[PDB]
Order: sequence, then structure tokens, then C-alpha cells
Amino acid sequence: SMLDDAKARLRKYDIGGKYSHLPYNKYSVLLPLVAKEGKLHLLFTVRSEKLRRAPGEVCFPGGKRDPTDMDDAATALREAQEEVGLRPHQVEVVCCLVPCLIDTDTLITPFVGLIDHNFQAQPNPAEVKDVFLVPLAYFLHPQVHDQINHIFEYTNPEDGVTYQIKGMTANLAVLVAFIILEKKPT
Ligand SMILES: O=C(Cc1cccc(O)c1)Nc1cccc(Cl)c1
Repeated sequence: SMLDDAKARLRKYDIGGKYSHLPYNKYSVLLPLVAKEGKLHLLFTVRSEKLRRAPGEVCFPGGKRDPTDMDDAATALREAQEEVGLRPHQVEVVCCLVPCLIDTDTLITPFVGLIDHNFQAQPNPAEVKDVFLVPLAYFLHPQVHDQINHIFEYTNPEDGVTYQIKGMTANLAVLVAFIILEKKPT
């Protein structure tokens, strides 16, 4: 099946807890995969304009590890719940992808999660301005704009709204698209 095939692909790239005990400032992100209309999608958030860091920008759910978290996957799930109302029973964490080093002292660990088909986002408006899906295949043929660094522009055909996706968020989206969609018969 589509989902069993995606999970099997993802597991081959799992680094697990290899880098998890290193003494960094630690954040986790959830790369949430949603199956709709017979295709896989990634779920993104638009950060509230009220936030200090990166107001109005597109990013994955997640946040800073806190002492309650059993592990880095727990960070991602706790923060996703706070931000978009995703409950742990609504997500199957499939793997941990390559962590992202930033600012010399920070390590961001991405987890890919399969999201229940009945999930409907309940965003905290203090943190999240918007939630939207992008088909995973978009990231194989994105609409690229140069700002010099590459920015993706995705227009939702449901409503004509264009979102800019860039940086780590764009990079991770492409990675997941490659992992899951490469070398597939039609
Ligand atoms: O903070 C994150 C995870 C995260 C961490 C580090 C970098 C990055 O792009 C995303 N995500 C989020 C998304 C919406 C609102 C709020 Cl309040 C936070």
C-alpha cells in the first residue's frame, strides 16, 4: 500500500537516537504526512505575526525540548499538540531524519509522522496564523523564486493563496519527497 511503502522507505533513512544525547540546545520538528485524495501531503504552519522569531513565516510544527520530554520525538509531539491540536494517538512517528545544526550550539531533530486521516487542525492563534497542506510531489517540481537564495512559492488551488516556503523547512520537504517518491512505477 501507499502508506506501508512510504513507511518502509522512511525507515531506511532513520538515524534513531544516535545524535540525541549530544549537549546542544535541542529542538524537534514534526514533518507531518497526511494522505488525501490518493496522494501524500505535508502539513505546514504559518507562524503568528505576534511571535518574536520569524513572524508570518512557514515552518513545521515543533519547538524546544523541555524537561518533561522522554526523548526528542516527544518534544515534537508535545509541541505539535500545543500548536495545532494534534493528539499523540493521531500520529505514528516513523523515523528520525538527519538533524540540522545551527548557530554553533543548536541541534534540530526532524521526525516524520503519519497523521490520522480524520485529524483536523485546531491551531493556537497565539502561535499559528494558518495551517495548510502541500502535496509531497510539489517538492519534485517546485515554483522557485530567488530572493541570493531559493524560495518556493506554493499556490493552494482550493483558494488561490500563495505561501512562501524556504530555508530548513523547504530543505526538509524536498528530502522527504525524494525519500518517499523516488524510483516508483506509475
Ligand atoms: O518552532 C517550531 C519548530 C521549529 C524549530 C526550529 C526551527 C524551525 O523552522 C521550526 N514550530 C512552530 C510552528 C508554529 C508556531 C510555533 Cl510557536 C512554533
